[PDB]
Amino acid sequence: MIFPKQYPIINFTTAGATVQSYTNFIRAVRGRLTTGADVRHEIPVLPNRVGLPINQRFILVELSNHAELSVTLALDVTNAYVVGYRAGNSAYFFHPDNQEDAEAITHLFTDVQNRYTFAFGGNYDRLEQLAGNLRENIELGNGPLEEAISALYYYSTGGTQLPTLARSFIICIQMISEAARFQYIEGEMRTRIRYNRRSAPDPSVITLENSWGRLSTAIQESNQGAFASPIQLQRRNGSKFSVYDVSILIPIIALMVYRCAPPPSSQF
Repeated sequence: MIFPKQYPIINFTTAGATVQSYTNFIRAVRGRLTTGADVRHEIPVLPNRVGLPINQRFILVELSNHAELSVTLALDVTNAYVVGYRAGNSAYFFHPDNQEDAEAITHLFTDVQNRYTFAFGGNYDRLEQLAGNLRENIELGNGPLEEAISALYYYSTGGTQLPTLARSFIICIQMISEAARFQYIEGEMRTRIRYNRRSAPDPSVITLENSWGRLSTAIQESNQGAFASPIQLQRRNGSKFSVYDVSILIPIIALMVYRCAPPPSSQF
């Protein structure tokens, strides 16, 4: 009947969004996923999945449109990714990847009449085959979120269509999970919101997204800054360059996934 703790809700509206709303929303989202300090070569690490108790596990994110229809996205605090959403009176969850998440997800919107888990998961790789379009060709900006939100909401009432429902999670994930993971991808999105542009991510956005767990291991294993071996990254035009060091990435990456552990901390 009622229940084992409420999760933080952070709000954003695309209604009169500016570079300010957007920034203020992503720093509130960065702030609720990291409990301040497991800070490793200046970059924060997000909570380990192992003794993290269900009531500390998610964050809820309300997204509302000009024309007052809203969606509630659930983010997993341990890797900042979208696990599912609620619109109306029904809730949709992506297909979990394991038994422990299958059951953290039963805690999530337990007060909704109707609850469905997709046969499919939320990784970009399955979701691009559903949308019919690679991330490289799907446009980002404020207009794409206004639209993403109406589409995740009419999926409830049956206004449906999978190509379009998977199109809109690709956009909600990058405009939120990914702008929060990287200071770089939040600047790409506010450049689109300042100037009223909608555009697809270029190749520096896409490799950064694909590399967020490789950079996280690389940085946790660094011999106090130096990467055990170089990571190849990409420029907006497609070129490949390597990073040998954490330095150059402190302005670029905001949050890291936990891959391994300290012994003292030296950070006080």
